[PDB]
Amino acid sequence: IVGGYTCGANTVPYQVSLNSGYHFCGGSLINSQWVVSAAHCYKSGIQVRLGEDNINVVEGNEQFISASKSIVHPSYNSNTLNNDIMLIKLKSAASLNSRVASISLPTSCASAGTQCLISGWGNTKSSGTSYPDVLKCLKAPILSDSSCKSAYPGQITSNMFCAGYLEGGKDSCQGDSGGPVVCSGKLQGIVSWGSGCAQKNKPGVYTKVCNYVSWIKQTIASN
Ligand SMILES: [Ca+2]
Ligand SMILES: [Mg+2]
Ligand SMILES: [Zn+2]
Repeated sequence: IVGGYTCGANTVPYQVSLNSGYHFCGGSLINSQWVVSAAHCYKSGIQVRLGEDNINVVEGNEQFISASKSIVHPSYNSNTLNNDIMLIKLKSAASLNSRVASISLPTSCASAGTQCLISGWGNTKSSGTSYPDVLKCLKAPILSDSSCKSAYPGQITSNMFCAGYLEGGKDSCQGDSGGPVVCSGKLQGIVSWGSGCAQKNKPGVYTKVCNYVSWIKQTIASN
């Protein structure tokens, strides 16, 4: 996350870190047994770490649970990143508490202008590489589709939306992929892609979760 702040230990209780020997992506806990992340974060051998603040220090509030199965969306296109969403089931149910809570799925889609909270342990430099060990947060608004599409001509689909600042300066970055974009108490997006980080007129692009609620609900109930 570039131009963001340190969230605070366990202030984004639904935030998860996907680990395969090291942190490689973020995710969101939707209930005691399931996590939603981005399909381009699919790996074999995932351990989910909940209650994390510093990913390099076990401070007492963590739960490290291995995944039993992963389901990438049926229509995921790794070339265009369309339908970039995946569900991960936990081998054991997590214990929800103050530090580990699930986030609600949306009932409707959010409007341009809505302020959201984006979080993750990704790179914090646009021009440079600095990986933080504690969770970073960023408040950013949803941009109108017209400004999202002008920035990425022929690349945005109905399953994506942009959020951020066209002036640049603030944005999600690599290492944040799969993480949450929460607006008005609902999970509205998943960190998917962007052009470099925090560049002017290059906002980040997010998977539009309101379009997959039925798929999520049906898939988790049958697995
Ligand atoms: Ca820790
Ligand atoms: Mg981006
Ligand atoms: Zn990525």
